Amino acid sequence: HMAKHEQILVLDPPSDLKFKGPFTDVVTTNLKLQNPSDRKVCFKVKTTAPRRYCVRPNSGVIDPGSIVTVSVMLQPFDYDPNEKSKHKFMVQTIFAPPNISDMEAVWKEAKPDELMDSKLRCVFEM
Repeated sequence: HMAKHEQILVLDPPSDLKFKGPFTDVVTTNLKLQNPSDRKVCFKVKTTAPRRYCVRPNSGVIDPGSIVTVSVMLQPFDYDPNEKSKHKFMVQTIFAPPNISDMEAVWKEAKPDELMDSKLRCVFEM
């Protein structure tokens, strides 16, 4: 089907999440989400490799004009030249109906065409 809207949230960084080594300990990079609309927007952060990342907060609601900082923590790991990881992060969002009574209901009653997605590439720099 046809998506109802393009992504409303503004992301910083907009496309790539860079993690600088060494990776002997947890390496964290931030992702700021800003809501320029006059409506409340709910979000969920997802990844292609959950075991290698910890995200906080991984979901929430952003009020009109507000901004939230998401901490993305890459878990320590031993570099393997034989590994070819191309991890991606996704910020999935949805407008909260103005008359809805709780956040859980926003996602429970959501239709596919009401979702907005943004993808970020994870880059590991030595």
